Amino acid sequence: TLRAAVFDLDGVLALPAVFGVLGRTEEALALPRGLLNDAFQKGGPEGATTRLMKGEITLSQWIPLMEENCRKCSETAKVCLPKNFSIKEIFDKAISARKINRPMLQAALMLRKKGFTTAILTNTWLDDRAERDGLAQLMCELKMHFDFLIESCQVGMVKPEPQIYKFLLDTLKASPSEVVFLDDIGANLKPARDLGMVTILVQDTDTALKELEKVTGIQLLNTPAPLPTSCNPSDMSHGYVTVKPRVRLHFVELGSGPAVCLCHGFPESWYSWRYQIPALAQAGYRVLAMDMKGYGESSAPPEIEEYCMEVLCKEMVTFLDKLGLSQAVFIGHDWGGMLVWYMALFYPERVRAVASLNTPFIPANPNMSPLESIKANPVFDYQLYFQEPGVAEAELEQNLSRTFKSLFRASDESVLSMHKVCEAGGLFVNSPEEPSLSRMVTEEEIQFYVQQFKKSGFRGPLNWYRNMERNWKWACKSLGRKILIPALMVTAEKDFVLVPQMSQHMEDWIPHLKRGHIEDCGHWTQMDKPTEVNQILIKWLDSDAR
Amino acid sequence: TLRAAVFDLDGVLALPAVFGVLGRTEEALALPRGLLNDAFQKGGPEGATTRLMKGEITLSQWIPLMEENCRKCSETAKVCLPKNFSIKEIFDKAISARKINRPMLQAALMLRKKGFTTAILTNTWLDDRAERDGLAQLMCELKMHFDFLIESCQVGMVKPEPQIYKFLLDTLKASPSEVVFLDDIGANLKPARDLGMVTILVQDTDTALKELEKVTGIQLLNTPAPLPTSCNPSDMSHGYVTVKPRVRLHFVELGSGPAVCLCHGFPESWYSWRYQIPALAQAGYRVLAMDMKGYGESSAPPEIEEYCMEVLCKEMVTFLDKLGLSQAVFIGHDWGGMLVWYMALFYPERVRAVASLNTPFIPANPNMSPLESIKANPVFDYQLYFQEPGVAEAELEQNLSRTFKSLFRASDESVLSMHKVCEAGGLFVNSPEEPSLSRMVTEEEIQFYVQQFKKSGFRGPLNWYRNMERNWKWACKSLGRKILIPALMVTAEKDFVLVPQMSQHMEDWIPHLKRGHIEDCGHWTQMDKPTEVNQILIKWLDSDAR
Ligand SMILES: NC1Cc2ccccc2C1
Ligand SMILES: NC1Cc2ccccc2C1
Repeated sequence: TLRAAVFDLDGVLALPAVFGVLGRTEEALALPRGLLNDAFQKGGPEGATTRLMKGEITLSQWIPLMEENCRKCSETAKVCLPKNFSIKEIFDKAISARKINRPMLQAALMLRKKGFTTAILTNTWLDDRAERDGLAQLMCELKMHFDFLIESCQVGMVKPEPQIYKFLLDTLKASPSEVVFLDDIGANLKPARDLGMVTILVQDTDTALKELEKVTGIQLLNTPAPLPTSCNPSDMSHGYVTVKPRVRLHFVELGSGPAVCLCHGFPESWYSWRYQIPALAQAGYRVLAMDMKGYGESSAPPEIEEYCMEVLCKEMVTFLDKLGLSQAVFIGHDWGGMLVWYMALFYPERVRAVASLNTPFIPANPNMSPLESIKANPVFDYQLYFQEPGVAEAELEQNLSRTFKSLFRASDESVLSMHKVCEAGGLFVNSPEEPSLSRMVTEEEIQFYVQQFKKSGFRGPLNWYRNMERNWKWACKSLGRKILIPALMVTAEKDFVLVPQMSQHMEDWIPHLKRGHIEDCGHWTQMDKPTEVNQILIKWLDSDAR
Repeated sequence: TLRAAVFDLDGVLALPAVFGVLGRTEEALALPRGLLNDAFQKGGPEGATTRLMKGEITLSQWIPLMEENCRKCSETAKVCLPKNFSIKEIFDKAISARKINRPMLQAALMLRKKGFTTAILTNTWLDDRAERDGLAQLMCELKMHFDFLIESCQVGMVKPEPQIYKFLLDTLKASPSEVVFLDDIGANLKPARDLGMVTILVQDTDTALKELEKVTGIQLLNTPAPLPTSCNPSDMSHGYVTVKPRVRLHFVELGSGPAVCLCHGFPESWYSWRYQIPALAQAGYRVLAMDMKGYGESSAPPEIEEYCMEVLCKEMVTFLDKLGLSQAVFIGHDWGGMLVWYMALFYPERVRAVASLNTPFIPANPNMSPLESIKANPVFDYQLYFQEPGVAEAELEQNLSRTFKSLFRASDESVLSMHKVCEAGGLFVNSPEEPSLSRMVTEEEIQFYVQQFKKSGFRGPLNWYRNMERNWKWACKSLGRKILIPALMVTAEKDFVLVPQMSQHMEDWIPHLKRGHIEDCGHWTQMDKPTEVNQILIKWLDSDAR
């Protein structure tokens, strides 16, 4: 009965195998078959390659030792190497060409999700090349998905030596019979087999996965498209910035590169961006996912005036000042989308680029009171119910689990009406006391929002809706301006409050506006269609932000 | 009696004035005197320039309006503009050429240090140019040094209008007589003078500073070289990463760009880097100043084994993994310097570059026990006193203020002997109960270290010295390796424990080693000679790390 899956890196989790390159170089350079291959394995266990794999020497120290072996292999071969020969250049591009074998990674991910203990067992080196970051990035990406990474150069043991297998079994705390081991090199499979471990010779991925699926009884081949990597809150870097004596802002941070500031809506969390954070960090960005003022670990003062847009924007500017950031890309959703257009309008120097999900940019009407403007739309009637302090708080704070389960639902799952909510006397009047769990969220994810909202409740979050008149007056100062920095508007087909049609006149204010559109997507864009959101944002960031 | 100083940006805090460029362009392009100057001020209070300065329009919207004014000014002038004319290009380079007037900033800094309320009052615009980051960086740098920044485009008022002066006085909470106002434009000084404010017409900096010094009675001209900008702990972004169930690491973060990880020694803090953090962030780096395991807000487990170098290095690798950093530059001092060479030796793929202050890289002696190696040097006798658990803790924890005041001293201020400390029965045996305050630290800075050390005491910090045998065995695995990634060794002339001579054979292990040397510098390099440390690190980072 299996409970652990072990994978090799070269030829299994990463393709093409760096090993394959030596045979490819020989035939491309019309050299005798296996010559470069011989130089690589010369001296066997006391040879330069074994010393490299054991961590006795670095890759840079090894390069001249392999080069010498190439000369010695030619003396015996009675053939000559051509002029511009560089072992460094061959390995540099071999390593650079090697990419993650995505279907093998997905299978490993699927096995772990079903309760397996996963590990990478690899014969590798200490890379001190000027170009080492490429592989550091690859190892960094792959390792986060496994319980253990066992590298020969760190443990001082190599495959096929039997001690590394006993080391692996001890690390796994599993009997050989409980372990499936996958490798592309027959010689390295043999010692695992002798212990009674299930082994898979990996030639082509599909056959290897077919063998893996047969032997584990779990579906890995032809499975539905997986969700992007999500965030485990306790594994994140948590940051805290005091923006003013009584206001502290909390954020989660991941990656290196240009600063990307994520701004959630109502009633959300930094966690609402869980599917974007790893994807954007992997795409070459430094993600700062905020807990907006009034939410989670951020300060939640009681006063309504603490939540007017001008104050919220000034605080986000102070946040950049204190982190030493001259700019950041601002990406918002719902209330965050509103703040984000206003950041672009009042602080264009601090905004590298601006993107919004669902929230359009609609310029304030100088001739219509914000309350009259709410009158113009039946969808925005819930905003009038939010005006009276205490009313909405009482209903939303009464049962937290019910609140989030009722709100966080895909377009076709809605148990709630946004109409005559004031007439009905609440947004949970027509709703069950025990809502069913939406296909968008696990029970664990709902419970995270519940624990977050237990600290400050809905007062601070509801206060964002309580400054309509102040926001309107402030916005009227920008009526002569245009947004001329890079901008993206992402519309969601099934958002029945923030409808795509509301964005139609945006090009009059943002002439160079870029667009994105998501079909079959409700209000909760980030969790509804994460794969699509990531694809649109990454593509726009690489073209307009970078 | 003065208590506030107000400065203009253009022509006062930033030079050359963007205004100066329009007269320079005219004579370089042989255009009629004042023509470009006329186009800039056209329509006066209802003109495009006033609308720009009030925040009614952005800089990008303004560019075509100024261009039109240049054509209208030519119709009347009866002269023609030449082919390749761009107002954008003229302003782009004018803004780009404009740099901080360092002596004016130092005077403002000196006035604030003496208790003055400082502010910047400027007529500026909303910059939405593709090149806006340049000015964002300049504003970001300047603003942190003042109590207030009042920008015309944010307040919707402009100089010379009287309302901005009443707005300034109200912001300052000061009577005009208590305020000195400096400006390069006579027309903008006049309304401040009418209120009874002390005014300075700024032509050349020296005369303006001469007038300022005379009127305030504080020395600003010919003053000794100021210390670099330090850190106010409550104004920093504080980060927390869980590296393992019982271990959390704390760090302070500032800036954007390549990751620079700062590793303090014994018995220090992230705060030991207070003079480097703002300087390195300003130089284009993302600074991560650590609280090493056992210190400040970082976890301090009691077990000795939790502090062996292998465990400490693995945790720093996990720290990078959790922040999503494939690499960082590692800069260490004392015990941090030791960890930093070991990070380079065991994880070269994760280390972009390595630098050490005072701490040399000395390879473990396979033939000598670490205790015998300590025997070989009288300077390292204090390490034997640190071996017995409880002894050093009791002496160091007895009086915290005495501990730091006695330890943190410049080369010629020492009140302590590092010899026969075990024979004497402590390192505070020959020391006063009330040590004098060293010229290196303020009373406030000592009190910061006192409050930090009150949380966990000296057990965790002393445990770094308690794994000599484990460290020696681990280090022996690297005896065949060389450090071939970019490296910097900075020696301190007056460090009587970590003497420069100890670094002499480092080139045998690190052939491409770069060096730095600081004269008249004790053990506490960072606070002893901050200006020099910053200069050496910035120069090396720009050449080898970037
Ligand atoms: N349209 C008004 C409503 C609102 C909310 C936030 C910021 C500006 C404005 C203007
Ligand atoms: N020289 C030994 C003392 C020490 C301290 C830390 C890491 C390695 C070693 C080797």
